[PDB]
Amino acid sequence: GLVPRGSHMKVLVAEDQSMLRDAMCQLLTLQPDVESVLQAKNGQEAIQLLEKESVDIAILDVEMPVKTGLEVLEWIRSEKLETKVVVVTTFKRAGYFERAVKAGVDAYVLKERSIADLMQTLHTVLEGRKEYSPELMEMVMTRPNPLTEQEIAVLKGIARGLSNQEIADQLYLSNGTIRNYVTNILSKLDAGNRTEAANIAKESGWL
Amino acid sequence: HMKVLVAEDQSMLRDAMCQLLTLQPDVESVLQAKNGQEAIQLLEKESVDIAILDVEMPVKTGLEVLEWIRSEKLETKVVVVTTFKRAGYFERAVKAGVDAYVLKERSIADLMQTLHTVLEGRKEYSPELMEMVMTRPNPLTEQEIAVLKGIARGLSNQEIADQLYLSNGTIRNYVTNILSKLDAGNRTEAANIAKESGWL
Ligand code: BEF
Ligand code: BEF
Ligand SMILES: [Mg+2]
Ligand SMILES: [Mg+2]
Repeated sequence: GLVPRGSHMKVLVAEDQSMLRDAMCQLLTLQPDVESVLQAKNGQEAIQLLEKESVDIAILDVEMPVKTGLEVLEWIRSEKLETKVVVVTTFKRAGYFERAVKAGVDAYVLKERSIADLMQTLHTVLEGRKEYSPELMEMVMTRPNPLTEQEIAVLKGIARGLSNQEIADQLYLSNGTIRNYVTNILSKLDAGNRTEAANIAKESGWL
Repeated sequence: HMKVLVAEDQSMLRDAMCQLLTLQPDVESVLQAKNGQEAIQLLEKESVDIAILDVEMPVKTGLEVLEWIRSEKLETKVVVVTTFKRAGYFERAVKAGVDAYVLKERSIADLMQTLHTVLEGRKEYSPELMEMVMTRPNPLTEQEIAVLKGIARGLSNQEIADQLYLSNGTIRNYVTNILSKLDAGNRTEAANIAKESGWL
C-alpha cells in the first residue's frame, strides 16, 4: 500500500475546534514533507472537498457537526478513493475505534499525541502501514469473562471427559438444558467442538 | 519581546499552540504547562509577560491560576482560552481581573492580536459571552411595569390604584418592591430607570 509521495503529501484536515484546526494546518503546511493542506470544519465540508479534489491523506476528527469523521471515513471507502485515513480524536471510546477499524481506517490516534507523533502517523500510513492507539488496543483486547456460572460448571464438566448426560446429572439439569449451554458456549468462544471450547476457556483463564 | 506561558491539558493543542507562538516574530519564548499546578510552579521561578490559560485542567484550573497570579501581584497579563461557554467561568474570570477571555472558536491570528491588545493595557472579552451575560429577562412583573408606566405619566398612587382596580395599599407595596428591585430612591427615579433600561 505504499504511496511514494511522502516528500510532498497532499492532506486534508477535518476538525471542528477552530483554534486546533488552524494551529494543526499551519504547522503541517510548514513541514518539508507536506505540499498542501485542505481544511474542513465539519464532515459535510470534508466530503464536499473530497468530491472536487484528490488528497493522499484525510485526517479526521470524530465529533463534528453534520457528519462525523467516522461517517466521512465510511464515505471515502465507499467511494474507493486512493486516500489513507487517520482519525484524530479526544475520545477513548472502544466503539468508535471498532467502527473505524471495520471501515479499514489506517490510523486511529488520541489528541494526547503530539504534532510529531502525528507526522510520524502520516508517514506510517502513507508507506502502507497501520497505527492504532495502543491505549485503545489494550482497552479492546481485554474482555470480561463471557461465561455464566452455569456454563463455567458445564465446561469444568467437559474438561473431565464427561458426557452431556453426566453433566446434566451433576448439575441437576436436563440433558436438553446442557445441550443448549454447550451450543451457547461454542458461540461465545468461537470453538468448533466441545473439547475445543474447554481448552480455550482454560487457556483464557475463565474456569 | 513577548515572554509567554501556555497552560493547556490537551497535548496536541498545547504542542501546536506552543510551536506556533514560538514561531511568531514578537514572541521571544514560550513556557509550557499541561496543568495549573505546573503553570504556578513555572510562574514562581520565571518571569512572564503573558500567561495564556485553559480553564479545565487537572489539579488547578486556569481560573485558580489566574487568582494566584493576581494575589501574588505578578506583572503578568492573563488571557484565558477555553472551549467552554459557561457564564460562571467568564464572570469569575472578569471578577478576578482577567485581561482577555476568548473561545477556542477563535483563530491563532485572533489570539496573537489579543496578546498585543492586553500588553497595551486594553481588555478583550469574548463578544459572544458578553452578549450572553448582558442578556437578562425583564426584572419587572407585568404589574410592576403597569405601575411604572403610570408613574411616568405623572399619576399619583391613588390614580394608579383606580386605573388598575387595586387598593392604593397594593400600589404602595408595588412601589416599595420596585424601589428595592431597581435601587431607586423614589418613584419618579424608578420610572426613569425602568424606561431607559428598556423595561417599559
Ligand atoms: F471532536 Be473529537 F476530538 F472527535
Ligand atoms: F479545557 Be477547556 F478549554 F477550559
Ligand atoms: Mg470535534
Ligand atoms: Mg482543558
